[PDB]
Parts: sequence; C-alpha cells; structure tokens
Amino acid sequence: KSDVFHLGLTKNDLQGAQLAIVPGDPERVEKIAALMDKPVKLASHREFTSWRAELDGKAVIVCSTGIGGPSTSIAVEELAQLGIRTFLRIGTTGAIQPHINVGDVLVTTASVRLDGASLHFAPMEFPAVADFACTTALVEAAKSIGATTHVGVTASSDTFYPGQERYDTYSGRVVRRFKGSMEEWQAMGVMNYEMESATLLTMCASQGLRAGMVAGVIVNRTQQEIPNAETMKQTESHAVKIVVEAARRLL
Amino acid sequence: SKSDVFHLGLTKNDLQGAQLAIVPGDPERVEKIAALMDKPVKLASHREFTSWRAELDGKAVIVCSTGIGGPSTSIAVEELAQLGIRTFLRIGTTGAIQPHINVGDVLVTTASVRLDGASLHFAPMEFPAVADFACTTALVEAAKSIGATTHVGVTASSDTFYPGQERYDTYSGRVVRRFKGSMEEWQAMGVMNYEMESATLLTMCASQGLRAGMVAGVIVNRTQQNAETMKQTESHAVKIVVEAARRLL
Amino acid sequence: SDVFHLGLTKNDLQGAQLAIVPGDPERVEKIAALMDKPVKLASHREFTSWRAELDGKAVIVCSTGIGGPSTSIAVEELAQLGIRTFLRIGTTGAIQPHINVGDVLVTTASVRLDGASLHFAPMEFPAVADFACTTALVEAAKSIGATTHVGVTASSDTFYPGQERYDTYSGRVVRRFKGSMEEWQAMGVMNYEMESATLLTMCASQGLRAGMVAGVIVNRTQQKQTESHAVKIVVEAARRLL
Amino acid sequence: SDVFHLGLTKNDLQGAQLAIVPGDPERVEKIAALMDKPVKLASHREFTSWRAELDGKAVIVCSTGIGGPSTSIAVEELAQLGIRTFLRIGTTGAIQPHINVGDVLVTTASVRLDGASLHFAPMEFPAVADFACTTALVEAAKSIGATTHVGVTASSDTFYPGQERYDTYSGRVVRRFKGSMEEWQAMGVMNYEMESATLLTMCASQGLRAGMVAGVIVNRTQKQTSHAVKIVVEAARRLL
Amino acid sequence: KSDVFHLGLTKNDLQGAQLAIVPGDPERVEKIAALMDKPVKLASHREFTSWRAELDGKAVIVCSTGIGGPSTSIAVEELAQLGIRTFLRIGTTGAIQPHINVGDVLVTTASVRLDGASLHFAPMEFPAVADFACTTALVEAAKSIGATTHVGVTASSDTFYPGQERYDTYSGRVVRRFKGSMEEWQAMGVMNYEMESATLLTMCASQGLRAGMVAGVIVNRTQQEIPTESHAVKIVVEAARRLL
Amino acid sequence: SDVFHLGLTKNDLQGAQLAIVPGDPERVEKIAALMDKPVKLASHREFTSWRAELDGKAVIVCSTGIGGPSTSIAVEELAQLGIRTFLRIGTTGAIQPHINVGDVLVTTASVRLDGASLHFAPMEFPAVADFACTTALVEAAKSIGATTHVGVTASSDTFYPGQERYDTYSGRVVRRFKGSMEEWQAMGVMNYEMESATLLTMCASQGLRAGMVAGVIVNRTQQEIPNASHAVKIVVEAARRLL
Repeated sequence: KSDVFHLGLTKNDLQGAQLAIVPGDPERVEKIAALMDKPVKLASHREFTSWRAELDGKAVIVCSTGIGGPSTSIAVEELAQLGIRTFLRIGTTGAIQPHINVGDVLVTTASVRLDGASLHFAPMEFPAVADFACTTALVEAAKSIGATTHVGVTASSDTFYPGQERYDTYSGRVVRRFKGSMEEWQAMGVMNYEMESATLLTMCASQGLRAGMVAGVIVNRTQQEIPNAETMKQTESHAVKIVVEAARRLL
Repeated sequence: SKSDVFHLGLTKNDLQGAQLAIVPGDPERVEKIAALMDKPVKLASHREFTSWRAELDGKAVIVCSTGIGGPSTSIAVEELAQLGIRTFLRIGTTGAIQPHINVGDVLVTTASVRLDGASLHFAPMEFPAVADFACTTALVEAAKSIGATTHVGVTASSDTFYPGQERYDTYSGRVVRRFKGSMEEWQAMGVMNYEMESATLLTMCASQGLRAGMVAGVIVNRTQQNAETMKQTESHAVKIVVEAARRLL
Repeated sequence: SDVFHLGLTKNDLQGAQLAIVPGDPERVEKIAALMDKPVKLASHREFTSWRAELDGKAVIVCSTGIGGPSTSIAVEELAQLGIRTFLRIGTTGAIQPHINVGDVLVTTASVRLDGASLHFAPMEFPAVADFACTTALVEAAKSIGATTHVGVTASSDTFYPGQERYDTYSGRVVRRFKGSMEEWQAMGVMNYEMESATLLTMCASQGLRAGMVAGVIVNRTQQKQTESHAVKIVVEAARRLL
Repeated sequence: SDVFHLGLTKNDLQGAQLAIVPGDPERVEKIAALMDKPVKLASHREFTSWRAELDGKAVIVCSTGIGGPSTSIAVEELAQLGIRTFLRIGTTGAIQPHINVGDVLVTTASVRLDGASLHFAPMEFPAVADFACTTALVEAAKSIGATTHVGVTASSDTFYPGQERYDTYSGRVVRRFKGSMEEWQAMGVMNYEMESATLLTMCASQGLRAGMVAGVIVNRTQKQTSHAVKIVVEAARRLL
Repeated sequence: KSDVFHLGLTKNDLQGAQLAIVPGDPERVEKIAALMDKPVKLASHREFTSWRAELDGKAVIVCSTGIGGPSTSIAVEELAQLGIRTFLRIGTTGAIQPHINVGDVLVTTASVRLDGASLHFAPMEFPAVADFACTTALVEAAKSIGATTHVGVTASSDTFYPGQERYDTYSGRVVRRFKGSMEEWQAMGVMNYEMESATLLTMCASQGLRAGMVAGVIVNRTQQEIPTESHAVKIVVEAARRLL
Repeated sequence: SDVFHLGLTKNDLQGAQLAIVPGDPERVEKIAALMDKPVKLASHREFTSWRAELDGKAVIVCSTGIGGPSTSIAVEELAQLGIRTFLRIGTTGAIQPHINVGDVLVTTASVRLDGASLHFAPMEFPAVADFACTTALVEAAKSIGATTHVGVTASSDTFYPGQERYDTYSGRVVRRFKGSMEEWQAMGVMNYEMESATLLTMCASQGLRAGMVAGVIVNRTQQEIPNASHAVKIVVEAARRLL
C-alpha cells in the first residue's frame, strides 16, 4: 500500500505524526531515528528512506530527501499529503567565512536561491525564508546541547561544483554567472553553501508549512587543513543532537 | 552646522555612541517614538529625514525617519551606518491582505517579497530580503510581553502604492501584466501585507553586516473591507518597537 | 480630500492641468513665487503643493520627495485631480567631462535603473519624455541663453551603489553596477538622478505629458545661480504648454 | 570596397554625413531621384545604396532590409564610412483607432521587442530618437501640412506573433505576446514596425543621431501617402 | 578508497570504461548491468549505486543519478573525472501528446530547460541538445530491438508536481509560470516530461562530453496524472554497443 | 499573392513541400541551377524565390535575408504556402582554431543570441534541428567526402558586437558580449551565423522540420573579416533524401 507515488507510505504509517526530520542522505535516517524512542523502519524507495519514532511520546517521521531541490520537492510534497506540517532539515555543509570553524553549527534564516525548484513554487522575488518557530527551536536547542552556533544566510546551489565555484573539476571552467561568486557571497555575509534549503524553505513558506534548517560544518573553503572522515562524523552527530532536541519544542 | 554625511545633517558626535536606530517612515512619528524613551532630544531635519536621539538603559538610541520608499530609505540607512548605527528597527502602520489578520493586530516580518528596485542595488534577486534573527526575536518577544495579537511571516514590499499593490481605483484603472492577479497570488502564498520600504531595508542590511527587523500595526484590511483605532494601533506598535530596542542594545 | 496622500480636492486646483514637480518641498514656494497669485494649498509628508497663475491659467507646483515610489504617488494623485502635464525641475551632477557647472540638461529619455517604472510598463518600454514638453524646455533654455545639453539621463533607485559610489559603509558595489558608470559615460549618458525613469515611464504609458530640466551644480569627473536659470526655464516652458 | 556587406568605400560617399535609410531596396532609387545628381553606388544582398546631393551636400540613401539584424549591419558600416546621422523612412500600420491611413508617424522612442538592440545596450536603456532629428521631421511634416502623430512605436523582431497576428500557419501566439496588442494600445503606442528599436538604440548609445518617420498604409483596428518621403527629404535638408 | 567525493569509485574500478549508462533509480542499476557480460557491483553511496559490466569485450559503467539535475550533475562530473566520456540516460517519462502510448520509447533530441542545474554550466540561450552520434545510436537501436519510437523535444522539470502542471497535490495549485504550461508545451510539439535531461544534456554539450537520452512512457498525461526488461532498457544497452 | 511579402501563390509551388533557404537573394538562382527545370518565381525585398525539380518532385529555393526577423517572414509565408521542411544553407565564421575556411558545419542546435526566436518559444526551449534533416545533411556530406563538423552554433542578431567584433566604429562591445566568444569556444560551439536560432526555434515549436548547414568563410581565432561550394552540393543532396 501507498497513499503517495514515491515514498511508499500511508497515513497510517505516520501514526499521527506532524513533524518530519529530513536529512539528505538515506544512510543518516536510521542514525537520526536512533536518538529517539522505539524507532522502526517504514520504507525505502529510490533516495527516500523513511523511519518513524517517538519523541516525548509523540510520533515523528525521519525521511531522506536525496541531494538537490528536485528530490527534496518530492519528499516534502508527499509528506505534506500524508499529514506532515513541520519540516526540519539536518545537513552537512562547507563554510565560506574564515571565522566559521569545522564543528560549528549553522542555523539558516533564509537562503540565496541558486536552485531551480524554488521557482516552481514562487517567483524569485519571494524570500526563501525559514519559519520563525523552527528557527527559534533550532537556536534554543543549540544552546541546550552546547555548540558554537552561527545564525544567518546560506547559499543554496543546484550544483556541488560550478555553483559553489569549485575549479577542481573535469573542465576546470566555471560559467560566467558563477565566476567570482563565492567572494561576492562572502562579502554579503553568506555563511555556507548547501544544496536543498532554497527549495525546502521556499516551497514551505509559500504553502503554509513550517520549515527550518540546521547543519554541521565539516569543511571550510578558506582554510588549508581538511579534516578527516573522523572529525566530520563527530560534527554530524552534534548537529543531529540539535535537530532532535529542536523537534521536541515543535510538537 | 557640521555634518559627517551628505543628507542627514548629523555628525558622529550627535549620536553619542548610538548603535541602534528606530526608523519610521513618517517624520511626524519620530518625536512620538523618542518620547517613550529617556532624555529625548531633536537632532536634525532635512528633507524627509528627521532625527531625534534618546536613551534606553543608559545607552543612546537614534530615531530617524526614512520617507516613503526604498530610495529614500537607502540614503538614511547608508548614512546612519556611516555614523555608527549597526541595528535598524523599522516601525510602520499597514494594511493586511489575509482575511484573518485583523485591524489592531501586530505584524513582525521575517522576510520580504522584493517588489522594489533598490534592493537590487545591493544584492541580486536570488538573495533573500531577510530580517536579522535577534531583531525578529526581540520584536516577537516584545509583542508577547504586552499581549498583542501577533502574526509573524512574509511581507510584500512594493515600489508603488497603487499598481504594485494591485489597486484599480486609479487614474488609468490599469495594472501592468506583471501585477495583474498578483494580490491573490501573494495571498495564496501566505503573504501578510503590503508595505513599501522593507525589501530595501532588509536586503541592504542582510548583505552588509547590519541587523534589521520590522514590526507594524494593522490599521486596515482591504480583504475584510477609524481614526481612533489607528492612533491606538500606532501607540501599540510603537511600545513594541521600543521594548524590542531595549533587548538589542 | 479627494486623494489619499496629497490632501487636495479637484476644486483646489481651480482648473489646473499642468504641474511643475520639484523634489524638495522647500523649493515649491520659490517656484510658485515666479508666477501670479501664488497660494499654498497643502503640506503632507514630502508633498507640498501651491497654486499659482500663468497667463490667466491656474498651475500647480507640487513636490515629489526623493525617489520613484514617492514620485509615483504624487503623479497618480495629481492625475486624478486633473493634471495632464508634468514638468520636473531639479539640480544635478554630471558624468560627462564636457558638461560644466551652470549648464542646463534637458532629458529626452531615461535609463531605467529604478523599480517603480516596472509597475507601469515592462522594461522594453522607453522612459521617454513628451515631445512638446521637451521642445518647450529646450526653446525656453535657448530664450535665456543657457548652455544646454539634450539627451539621456540615468535614473537610479539609489544615491550610492546605483551611481557606482564606493565611498560608503561597505565600500562594495554589487556586480550589476560594478563598472556601470564608465558604461553609461561611453553610451553618452549625461548624468544621474533618482526620479525621472518613474515619472517619464508612468506618464508616457498613461497618456500624460512629462518633461524634465535640471541645472548642473557639480561634476564628479572634474577635479546657486544655476538653480535660478533652470527654474526660470521650467516656468517659461510651462507658459508654452498651457 | 572597404566595408564587408555594403560594398562601399569612403570615397563613394564624397563626404556624405547623413543617410536616409528605407527598408526596401527597391525604394532607394526612388528617394534618391527626388534629390540632385542621384548616382547608384552598389547593390549587395538587401543593401542597395545611392548617393545624391541636397543643397550642394552629398547624402546617402541606403536600404536596411527587414529587421534589426540587417539594419545593424547597414548602420555600422555606414558609420565606418563617415555617416553620423540616420533617418529611417518606413511604411506602417497603426494600432490606434484614430490614426488614419495617410497619416504620418514620427517616433520619439521605441518599445524594444527586438533582439539586436540588446547587443548595443541593456534593456534599461531607452531606444530614444535624437532630438534634432525628431524636431526636423516634425517641422518638415508641418511645412507640408501632413496630419502627424508623434510618440512611441513598438518595434518587433517578427511581423506575425510579435504583432499578435493569429492569421498564421500555426494560429498560435506565445504567452509573452498573448494580449500584448491591447496592452500597447492602452499604453498609447502608435504602431508596430520592425527596425526602429535597433536603429534608435544603436545610435543613441554610440553618439550617432537617428530619427524615424513612417507613412500609415493600414490600421489594425479599422501611395500618395509620397508624403512620408517628402518629409524625410525635407528633414534631411535641415540636418546637413 | 575513492578518487571522487560522492561515488566511492577509483579510476581503477572502471577498468578503462569510457561510457556510462545512467538510470535515475539506484534499484534499476543491477537490472541493467545484468543484461551485459561480467556484471560486478562497485559501490553504493547515497543515491549513487554503480556497477561495472562488459559489452563486446569493453568495460561499461552503470551508475544511478538519483532524481533531478543536482544529483545528476554530481554523478556526471565525478564519472567524467574517472574517465567517462559518453553518457546514456535511460529513464521513465510521462507523455503529453495524445498519440504517444504507454509503453512507447522516446528518444530526446534536446530539452526544454525547466531546471536550475543546467544554468550552472551554460546560460539559458545555450541549447540542451543531445550528441548526434548518441542520438543516432539510440534511434538505430530502437529499430534493432523493435519498439514504437518517437524522436523529439522533451520538457525537463526540476519538480515532479508543479513544473509538470500536476494538480493532484497538497496545495492543488500551480505558480503563475506553470499555470497552463502543459498545453503550451503540447502545442509546441514537446513529447514528454522528465526530470534529468536538461541538466545532463547541457552539462555534456557544453563540456565536450557526449550524451543521449531515451525513456519508456509510463503514463499519458492527456489521459491520466498518476502513473522482463522494457523496450527502452534493451535499447539503451544496444545503443551502448554502437558507441563503444 | 496568397501571402503578404513573398509574392507567391500555392500554385507557384506546384506541390513543393521542401524549401532550401539561403540568406543571400543573389544565391537563389545559383542553387536552383543545380537542379532540374529551374524557374524564377518572384523577387520582392530580400525575398527571391525559384522553383526547381529534384527526382521529379518540386522544390523551392527562397532567400531569407540576413537575420531572424526577415527569416521569420519567409518561413511563415512558405509554411502558409505548403512548405513543411526547410534546409538553411549559409556562410559562417568558425570560432575553433582547427576549422578551415571551406569546411562544412552542420548545426544540431543553436545558442539563441537572437530576439525573434523568443516570439515563438520562451528561452528555455531548445533551438534544435529536426533529426531527419540533420541526418540527411550529415549523410550527404559523407557521401561526397567533405570535411565536416557537427555541433552547436551561436546564432546572433548582430554581425558585429554579438559576435564580439571590435574592429568597428565604436570599438566597444556591450557587457553581455564582452568575453563571450571565448566562453562559447570553451563550450565547444563551432561557429557564428545569424539565422539558425530563429529558423530552428520557429520550426521545432510549430511542427515544421528544419536543418542547418553552412560553409566557413573566416576563422575568428585569426581575424574578424576575411581578406577581400561543398556546402551547396550537400544541401541539395540532403534535400533529395527528404523528399
């Protein structure tokens, strides 16, 4: 049975859940659910892996979005059809400000829309802005957990490579629009790049759904020393603790 | 008299160390806001820029009007920033476009739809006209503290009072294609209200390391179709912006 | 009042169909004083209005404030009250080395670096002045022996980054405007100001006549009485347009 | 020949600094024949050029072909050869009910519904005519008693969908242009044609003087009018 | 070990492969690889599942892209870094023309760019056009396999719902830009909707990589909104043979 | 006349459903002369038209003039008259260093640096050639053994600034086009010409088949203007295949 086309879920599967935590990576879903009570796997189809658990006695969904606005737009739409009204994205990210360190946590107030899917919900003039209650819950959760936290604007790119002005690529070329762009965002105070928030925040803010976004910084584009696949996992766990603690305040 | 800036007629000395400005649109509201604080005093008046200084909890605060629209606002914000202001709180009175937003309610704006031109002089359209979290938090908590009925969300910020707000009661009775059917669209997208300065204010601050927020009292609702409630709503939004200022010093 | 902002009724205009529209309220009486029977009508926000008489016909003088948004309110509401011809008068800098302080600029059309013009017509539409108004201004400039430049003005929603000024808090100019001044100079643009794109577009696209004249008081590319000449010119032009 | 398309040398111009530029190559000789000492210069592709004399001064008549792209080639190459003033003379319909067949239209500026104008200036820049040229055209129109309308023209890269014509192979008009004629009409636009946005923009942005006059032959909402041609020649006299 | 950030693959893993078949669904990768010789699983990370196999003695890669331009752009870039120079997308699609039947095979010559990732490689004026040799190989393979085939333009959308003008949704509405859009594309002869080709074709055509695109029709949108190996899959494998 | 500009009636076409469309009116007779029973039909403005016969079937040759606007008139009116397949034969500047003057370039799709294409489809729509037409051109080229390149073409509304030529009256190029040639070059674009974006877009979006081939007359990596036909043979042979 499925009430929706991609996720393979029914309303019954949600057990009344109205909040979903939405990481990008299917493999992180089980790990996040493990911070809560009585987690159980619901489904796995394409990049959409879903689990249900209990937070302070209330059902909550954890469901992966895959990379990018398009897959995110599917997961969010179908979760909304199923009854979800609040979405918390938990991600990993690359900071672009020299003063933001690996291990820091970033809470996004709004995003630069360097994506395409957001435009399928609202014209570019519309802000990709987070819900105030969600953002508040994330900031407060960061204080409860104890973290070095920055709150601000994130650049949300449809690509990992040229849209984040990476030159270490097959072509070594960046299209005109994005040449010099990282320095421009840096000067405008943008904290970081990631790949799903513009779509998530725009589609929710324009349809009466609540969304928030938190990420752990696993690399800094300005520093020469690159952490290993050890320190980066610790950072992940930190931000994950925060998103679950934030969810508790939103039930 | 000496001025450190081109339009406002102010020196750094006039600010006495102020780092926060409350910025209404109308010069006539400047004294009224200043009057709620300690040691209020007139500073200067040039064109639509009337400035007063006051004190909150021993710290200097500025109140300075912006005039109507992004262009005038952009001058005031730039020159105040040159003088040392780092936090800007806009206070306005507004209509509403949602059926359940009532006259007397308070609106705190998280971000704005950019239907202006001046914001593009600071950041490309993809950049969000987003309020500072600390400012928004202070405004929301101030509104709560006095028991106002508060809505928190998105505002549409227009370069015009008439066609950009899809008004047909005009000389031409025409609205350009871009704006035909636009009010119903913003309504469906959850936009609370129209006003005329916030896209410029929020974009220019968010992209230049300045903090900004905005609060407004609702004095009319076209979708729902009085002078007393108007001045009463005013006094309430004003007490909120001053109480928020206290938390941001 | 018949309108939302100006505090005027149709009767206040006494049949006036032409308005001179300076930016600053403090210049309104000065302009009105050059005409017969000048009287104050109203003052609200940055909209100060006076009525006077030119060759037996009523004329309005009304300030717009700074920028297209304020200007669009004044023009709309004056149009409702019966105004059909608008003449902007201002003082300006210049971005061409050959244009000197004391010179007079008549604008045939504007570069649309504003937002409000788009609320009246898409960008493809020209922010063009009315031919009769432009003719009147040029001929009025000539009748007083003014050194006159006639051409294109760049009309910016900002005083700072839109005019590519770097002497600012951030010291930054957004990509769109980086290198822009040199581009407009190479395209023969005379000067920057902040209201004409809105004025000219909203009028040209709604059957209203508009023109603009300005006195050059500074020139950023180079190392009072000028305001008076431009002012005499706009009043003389008004005479020919009644 | 110096220039690549026109087949002309600076010497062919004999010092000419003004060109009258019709769209149709077949109209070039007819305009030249109204002036002194008309001489054929060249004919290549849609570019037919003649020289003549007006009050003792050399003038050029050169066709542009239809559309901004070919217009942009003629203007550029003529500018290379010394032309500094360009007067377009066209034939045109009208989109305003009160504009009659026989009337003359002088264009102050154009709605830029073309592509070539963007190769000279961004869209924010006005496709505006030179004041001196427009004045000369209006004054020449008065001198001969022509019923004249002065104002804005819509300059389209197509004859069909861009002018919201549905009487076509597909019968389709793209979203951008659906309902557009009514919009231009409400905005006071006089007429459609196909060269002025490019002409006016490329000249206004490069220090060249341009103007345009057109005779109305049809009306969307409804050759003695010769009248337009007499006007462009009389205007040229005033611009030498 | 991995020579690339996301795929978990080294150059050595590819064993000289220069062509990749790139389905959207990770679960379809093993199925496609099984149609070829010596299929071997390489890696699975996020939405990127990769197998290697052999076709007429030459190594070939099958690697999923996930849904959408952004994940597609990662897979294509990293595969290119590892030496892949030809990419054949095999997808599922909703047809928007009355005469196109469920089960038909569509070969895309170029795409309507209703995505965002393509703009990260080339400005909108640049065509999202397929490689001629790849398109030819797909058309010729369709003859070899036997299938009802249509060749033409595809609309490639960053969304499954509003960008394909679907109304079976939470909001039940569609933003201005897309209101009435399906009938517009229909009138312009566009065959179908899918979600990866604009990004794939643009990023390849603008970077000296060859790409082709084929899909099996799973629904006809003029009629309905919610929809061994199919003809389309057999066709992409046969086309690969011709491109090695 | 059945149409406003071409001066032709349906009878003039004698059942023709394919047109070869050069830019230059002066080239029409020359192309017609390579086929059977060539007959002049009309000449108005930049539109010169001939009829001829190929393997017993009527074919039209008709000039478009320079640019998308005049091209859009010719194509529309020919469609009204019954033409369903269009083959453009043009001249072009190559922007890749190894492409020789005289080489034949077959266009799969065009960069839309024009305005007329937007009057038929929004910018997101690809200015793509018909597969059958492109196939016929490529196969005709190989059959005569011509040096041929197949790929993307930049199609500009101007000859000068939009093709980043600086040897001009102003010597300036507007921001949008500064550095643009190097960008197209890096993206693999083969060449510049001035009609294909309009032709390919208006045909692909209206159920007409179009193909595009051009002979290289200058290499832009070396000079802006050449010092003071395989392609034609190919367009005619391609036409044979599409009848």
